[PDB]
Amino acid sequence: FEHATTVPNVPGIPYKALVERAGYAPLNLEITVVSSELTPSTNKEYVTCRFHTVIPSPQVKCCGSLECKASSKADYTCRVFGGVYPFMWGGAQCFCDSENTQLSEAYVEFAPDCTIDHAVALKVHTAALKVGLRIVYGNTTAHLDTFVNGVTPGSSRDLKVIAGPISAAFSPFDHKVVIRKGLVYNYDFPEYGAMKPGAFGDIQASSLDATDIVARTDIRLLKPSVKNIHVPYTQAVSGYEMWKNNSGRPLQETAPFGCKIEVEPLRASNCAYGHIPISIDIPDAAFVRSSESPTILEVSCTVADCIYSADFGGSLTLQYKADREGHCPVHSHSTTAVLKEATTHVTAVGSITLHFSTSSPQANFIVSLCGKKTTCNAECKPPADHIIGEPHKVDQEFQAAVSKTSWNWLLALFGGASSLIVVGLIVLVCSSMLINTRR
Amino acid sequence: FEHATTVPNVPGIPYKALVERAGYAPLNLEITVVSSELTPSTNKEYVTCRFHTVIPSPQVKCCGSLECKASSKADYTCRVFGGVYPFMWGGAQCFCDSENTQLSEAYVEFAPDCTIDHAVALKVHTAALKVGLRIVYGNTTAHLDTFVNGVTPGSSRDLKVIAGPISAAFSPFDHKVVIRKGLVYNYDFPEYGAMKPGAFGDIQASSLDATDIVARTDIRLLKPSVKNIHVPYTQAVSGYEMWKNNSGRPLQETAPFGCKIEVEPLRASNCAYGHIPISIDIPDAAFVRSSESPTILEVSCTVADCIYSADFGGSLTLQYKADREGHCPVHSHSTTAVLKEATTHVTAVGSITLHFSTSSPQANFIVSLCGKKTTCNAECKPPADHIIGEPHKVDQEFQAAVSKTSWNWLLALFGGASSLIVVGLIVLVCSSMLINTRR
Repeated sequence: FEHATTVPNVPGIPYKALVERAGYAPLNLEITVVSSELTPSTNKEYVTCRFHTVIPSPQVKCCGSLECKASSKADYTCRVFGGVYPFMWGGAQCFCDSENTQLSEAYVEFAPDCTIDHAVALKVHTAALKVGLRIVYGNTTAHLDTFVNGVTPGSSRDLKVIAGPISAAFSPFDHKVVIRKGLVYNYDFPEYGAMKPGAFGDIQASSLDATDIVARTDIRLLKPSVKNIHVPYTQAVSGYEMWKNNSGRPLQETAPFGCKIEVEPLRASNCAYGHIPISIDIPDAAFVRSSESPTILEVSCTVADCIYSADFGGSLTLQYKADREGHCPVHSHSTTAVLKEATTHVTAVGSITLHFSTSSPQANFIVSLCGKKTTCNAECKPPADHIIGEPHKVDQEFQAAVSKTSWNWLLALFGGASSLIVVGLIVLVCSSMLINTRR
Repeated sequence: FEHATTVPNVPGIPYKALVERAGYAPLNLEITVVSSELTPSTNKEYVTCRFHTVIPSPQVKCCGSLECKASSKADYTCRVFGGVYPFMWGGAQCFCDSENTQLSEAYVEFAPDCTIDHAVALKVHTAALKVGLRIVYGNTTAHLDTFVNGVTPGSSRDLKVIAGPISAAFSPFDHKVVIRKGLVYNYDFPEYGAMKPGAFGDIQASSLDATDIVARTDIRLLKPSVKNIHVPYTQAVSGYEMWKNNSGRPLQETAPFGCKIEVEPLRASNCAYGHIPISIDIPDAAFVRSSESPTILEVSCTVADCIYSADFGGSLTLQYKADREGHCPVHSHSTTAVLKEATTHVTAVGSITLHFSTSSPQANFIVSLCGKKTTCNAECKPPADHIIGEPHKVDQEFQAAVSKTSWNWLLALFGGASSLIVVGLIVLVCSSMLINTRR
C-alpha cells in the first residue's frame, strides 16, 4: 500500500499522518527527520599558505661573468651584477677588484608549518541532500538513510521508501569556496594560474608536498650596496596573511536556515527548508481489517481553553461510544493543527482528554478517531509569552489565520457596499422602467 | 608598446601582423598556436565493473532454527529455508531430518580482473582553456604557455602576453562522463546510491579497494530442491556488461570541432573554435627607428595569376624605388588576403616577387612594404582542384565574395527600378503642378 506525503524538512519536529485503506482499520504514521546533510560536488583546485622565501647562496665569478639560467621552480628569480668585492670574515673574498660579477638567486616554497596552517580553494556545484528518517507505523519503528531525489530508494526489511525531489533547491555555498582549519569562507579567489601578487592565492599547488608549485610573489632584487656579502631584495607582503587578517566571518556564522556547516566532507547538516515528498509502501502485515479494531458508534468534541502557539497549549475532550476495548488512533486532518497523541486506548463508552497545538485564532479543525470525524470548533486566545525556545510546529496560513469575529466584521463592512450598489442598480432599473411606461 | 589582436583559434595556422609604431619602423609579428588543451574539472563519483557474485558456504542447523542477521556487504541477501536434509558423500549431514533449517547467503564484490577493466563515472564542470603560443617578432622568437581567461599572463623574459577570453565558449563533454580504458563516453549515469539492476553502475564504490561497496543487482535466493547440498539463486545480468555491449562510439570519434580527447587528466587537445583576443607588450628594445631601416619612395603592384584556393594560389610582383639596401617587412592589410612571406631583402631599385592566398573571387587588397601601402586589384578564377588536405587560411567575409560583374549586373537591375520609380514620382508631381496651375 503506497502512501504519498509531503513531510516538511524540519529536523526534530515529527510529522503525523493517518493511512486509511478502505477495507482495513486506519493506521498511524509518524515520520521524523532525525538528521539531514546536504553535501555539494567538490573538487580541489589548489591549496595555498604563507610562502617561505628561500634564497639560495649567492655565487660569484671572481674574474669573469656569469649568465642567469631558467628553471621551473616556483617564482624563479635570478639577476646578475658587476663588481662587488665581497668580504666574508678575513678582509677579502676576491681579487680582480673590477670584473667581479655576482649572481643573486631567490624563489619561494611552502613554509614548514603550512602542512596544517593552510587554505584549500574549492569550486562547488549542485548539492544533493541525504535524509535520515525515523518512521513509526502501527507498532513498528524503523530507521533509514536515503537520498531525497525521487529515484534513490531506501528499505528496512519490509519498509520501502522513495523520497524526493526536494521542493526548493538551495545551497549555502557560492560557486567558489575556501576552507581553512575547518572554517568555511564564501570567498572568490583567483583561478588556477590567475595569480595576483599581494592577495589570496599568490602561490598555488595541487598538494602540500608537490614540487610543481606555481608562485608569483612580486620579488625584485637590488644591487648589493654594502661591502659585506649579502643579497638585498624586497617582496610583496604575503597575501595569505592579508586574507587571514581580512578574512571576515566564516560561513558557519552566516549560513541561513540554521544549517551547521561541517568539513571533511564539506556539508551542511540540519538545513531546515521546504518540504520533501515521501512515498512509503507500508507492508500488508501491519494493516488489520475493520472488524477487529473497535469501531466507535459516535464521538463528540468539547474544546477547553486554548492558545495558538508553538507548544501544545491547547486541550480538548472526546466523548466516545464504542463496542469493544482497543487502541484506536487519533489524528487531526487540518493543516493548522497537530496532536500530541497518535494512539490512545478506547473503552466501550468514555471520555479521553487530549492535547493539541494550532496556529489560528480560532480552532476549526476536524479530529478523526478510528476514521470517525468530528469538527472541533473553538476560540483560541493569543499566547502570554513573547519568545519560546521551541520551534513552531505548524505553518501560518492566511485563509485560516483570521479571527471569526474579524472575519464577520470584514464581511459585513464589505457586503454593505455590495448590497448598496445592488439596491442602487435596482432603483435605476425601476426608474428606467417607469419612465419607459409613462412616456 | 602594447599591441592587441584577435588571433583565430586554429592550431598550426600562423597569424601575421605588423606592429606599426608612430615614430619607429614597422616590425613583423607572427603568432602560432602550437597547442591548446581544454581541460575540465573532474570529481570521481564512483567506479564500476563486472561484479563477482560470491555465495558464502551455506550453514545448516541440524534440526534447530537459524535466523538471518543484517550485514553491510554489497547487496547482501539472506534467506531461511525449512527441512532440506542435505547430502554430500555419505548422504546424511543432519539428524532429525524434519525441521532442518538451512541458511542461504549471497552478496557481490569486485571481480579480481577489475583492476584494469573498469569504468569511472565523472561529473565535469566549467572547462578552462590553456594555449601554447610561439610568437616571433622581428628576429627573436619565443615559446610560452598561457591560460585563456583575460587575466592570467604569460611571461617570456621580456614578453608579457594577456590571452582571452574565448569569444564563444564550448565544451564537448556533457554534464556526466564515463571513462573506460581511455575511452570517453558522454553518457549520463545514475547518481551515487541510485543503483538500478541490469543498468550501468549497478555496483558502485569510491575505489577498487574501498570496502564501502554498494550494489543493487536484484539477486533472489531460491529454495533448494535436489538432495545434495547447494544454494540456488537468480540475479540480473551485469549492467556494466550491458552498457559495454551498447556503449556506442566513444567521444574520440564524435567530438565536434576536431580535437583529440585525452585522459589522465581528462582534456581535449587541439580544438579549433572561435577567436582568442591576445595583447602583447612588445619590448621597446626590439623596435628600430625608421631612420635606420630603409624607407621606399614609390612602390607599385602588378598582380600575376591569382586563384582563390585554400592554399597560396596567387602571385604578384612589387616594383620598388628605395634609398638603401635593407630587410623590409611586408604585410597584407586585408582580412581576405594572407602572404607566404613576412619580410624580404630590399635593394635601392628593382622589383620582388611575392605569393599570397585569398578566398574571394576578387582581389581588392592593400599590400604594404616598410609601412607604405598599395592597393592590388585582380580577378581570380575558381580553383581547379576540388579537395585539399590543407585548411583554409582565411574566412570568406559577409558579402565580400561577390564579383565585379555580379555587382555591376545587380546594381544595374536595382537602379533601373530605382530610377524608374523616381521618374514616375517626378511625372506625378509634374502633372499635379500642371493641373494646379491650369485649374
